[PDB]
Amino acid sequence: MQERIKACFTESIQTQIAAAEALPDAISRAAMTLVQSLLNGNKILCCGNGTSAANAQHFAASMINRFETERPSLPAIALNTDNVVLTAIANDRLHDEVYAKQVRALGHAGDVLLAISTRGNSRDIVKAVEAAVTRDMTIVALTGYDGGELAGLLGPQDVEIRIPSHRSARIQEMHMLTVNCLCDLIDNTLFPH
Amino acid sequence: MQERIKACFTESIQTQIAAAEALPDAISRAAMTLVQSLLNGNKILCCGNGTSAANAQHFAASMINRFETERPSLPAIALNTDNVVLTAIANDRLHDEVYAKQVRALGHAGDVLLAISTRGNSRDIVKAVEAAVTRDMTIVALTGYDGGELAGLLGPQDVEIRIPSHRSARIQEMHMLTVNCLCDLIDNTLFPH
Amino acid sequence: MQERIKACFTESIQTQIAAAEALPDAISRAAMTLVQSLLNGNKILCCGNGTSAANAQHFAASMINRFETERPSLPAIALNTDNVVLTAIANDRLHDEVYAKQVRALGHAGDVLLAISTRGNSRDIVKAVEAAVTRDMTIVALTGYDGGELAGLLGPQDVEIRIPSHRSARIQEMHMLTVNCLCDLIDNTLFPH
Amino acid sequence: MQERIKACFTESIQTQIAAAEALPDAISRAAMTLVQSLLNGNKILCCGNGTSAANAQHFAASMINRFETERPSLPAIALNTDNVVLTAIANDRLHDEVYAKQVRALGHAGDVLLAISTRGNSRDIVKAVEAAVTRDMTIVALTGYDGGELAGLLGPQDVEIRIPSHRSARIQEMHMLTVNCLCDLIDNTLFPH
Repeated sequence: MQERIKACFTESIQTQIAAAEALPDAISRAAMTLVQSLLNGNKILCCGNGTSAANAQHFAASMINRFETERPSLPAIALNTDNVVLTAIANDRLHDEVYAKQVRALGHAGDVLLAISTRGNSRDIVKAVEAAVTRDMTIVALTGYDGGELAGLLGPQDVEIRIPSHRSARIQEMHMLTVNCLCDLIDNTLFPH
Repeated sequence: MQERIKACFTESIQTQIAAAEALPDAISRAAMTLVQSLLNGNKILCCGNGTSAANAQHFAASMINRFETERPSLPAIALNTDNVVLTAIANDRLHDEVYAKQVRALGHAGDVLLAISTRGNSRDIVKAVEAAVTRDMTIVALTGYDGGELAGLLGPQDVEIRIPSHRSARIQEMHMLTVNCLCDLIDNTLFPH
Repeated sequence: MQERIKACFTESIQTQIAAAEALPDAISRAAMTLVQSLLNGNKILCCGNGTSAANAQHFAASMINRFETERPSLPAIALNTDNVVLTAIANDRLHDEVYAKQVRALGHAGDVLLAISTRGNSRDIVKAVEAAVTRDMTIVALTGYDGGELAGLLGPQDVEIRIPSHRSARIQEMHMLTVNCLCDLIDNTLFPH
Repeated sequence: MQERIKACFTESIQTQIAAAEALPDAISRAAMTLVQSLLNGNKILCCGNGTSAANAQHFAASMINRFETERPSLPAIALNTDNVVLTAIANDRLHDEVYAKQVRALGHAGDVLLAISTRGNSRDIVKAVEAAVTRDMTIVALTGYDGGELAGLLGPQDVEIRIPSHRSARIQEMHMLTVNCLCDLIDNTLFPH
């Protein structure tokens, strides 16, 4: 078990070191996008499945409540939290529209869709991006592996932060760190402390 | 048990009959308020605690997904669904602002806050209403008993639908029916045919 | 709008009157089943989609927290609340196993599955019942319309409470009342006040 | 922003390196505790607030659905997911027992309570641990800083995994990694091949 645990931490450390070198520019661009949207009075809609759903909620809470400093609640909403809405939509033929329906209903031009997916192929995530585009929203996608379908649906004004890894557990861990570095940048820019 | 069950249904029926006579006007006014907000491109924020939280989600899902008629998703969000955001806020001295923080962040002038409480005294609901007013939002309050503190915060443009009952179970049931008649009216007014 | 609202309340009142005459025996049996399971130290797993998910949570909260009197927390769990688990399972080919997986993992002989469905045809609900049977659990199904597939999967020791209605909104309202009369019976039998 | 992002990743990496040296033994002990409980037919109750709530759900979903290997659903439940139950409890004077009430109702001797808190002081977490001990449950606590009040409640059979850090963001990231290494061990021990 000891060896296994060490190998676990080592793979993580190696992934983070690889990421620290390759992701700074994308993370900075993503932060600029989020900050500008917020400054313009827009909101951030977030979505993800499974662990990615949890990472989306972590971003939402960091904005709505706080990350590390006392400042006003910032407008961010996770679209993977209302179990009534979710199980009701999935209780249909077009079950992959769970996120798309919410984006179409709530999204406004200037808003940002924070999409989180380890593999980037989930149909509900893809449809959410399609819906965001129909609402003139910008996309920030946290991905892994090869980016999947999601990476191929982003325009020049959108930002992909692809973790350099092909192991879901490591990618999800890196997504949490990514969200945290993003939150640190948002608050340092808008509410330094 | 037979008699008890019959007394249970009897109380419900008597309450519904009393409500049918006294609530149509208020329900109609609330429907007009909700319809007007939606037509103006605004959204409906909803909140409640416990069973009232469930009632809030039912309204949100009926808007976001659908009620009965086939039409586009309407913008409604329940503020009592993101467990990460909620437990994060209630993790400190600020438990009473679980809803207020979300209203501060998301509420825009013209939006509506659908507040649901059987007694109308819960501090977090009172504060959500207070915050909504600060954001130039109209309030539609579903209450019971004497309306509580919530009732005292409403202005000429807000609408209170106070179930004539002093038993939370009956009030909660009447709130679901109320929400359902409101959904029927919203859909009949916006998408008739 | 006034007339529409009145017709809404009238349909509800008529449904409740029809139910008060036809459901007492089934509700009593369901209550006996739930009480006996609890007395034997077992638990109640609950599941439903959409509004039914909300009704399931209402039962869970009434047991875990309280209904109307102060007594110990009773073991009831809604299987439609963990959004991470839900969106992760649905993020697969066997998406209809969202509830079944949880029942197989958590269910023990003697436990009860409280299944709520307006039409009784949802595949995830059907699979949850199949799983409960594999765990020697008893079933209490709150249904509507003709009972759908669900009604045809119940044995002699299981209990179906079929609302005499073919209108989802009315059925869901009646399910809440049914849960409340059930909770009143559970507490009157175990903790009278 | 570039430098800030790099300092962000650097702190994470340094923390992971420190943790790799000091936590293997504790993680191994925790894994053995979790595996033993599961083998005995027991379940794992999980709880946390905010981001720790998200981490708790990740562990629960990895057990209930799956982590990486194809095997049966394992019994784990996060106590911070039913928003109706949570808001119902926190609707009164009893907000600090949101988790304790669930543990009282559901906990059996032999079960394990996976408690997650960066500081280990939150009253609702302390009370959940207190209640778990009352139900003869073993405790696996994921903490940070100095372990807080939580650390002081642990006995010889419980396991504390205290991340060597004084920054909640880093601790939360390390908790996800910790949970992932634990899941890997559980699956390697129970379903190797």
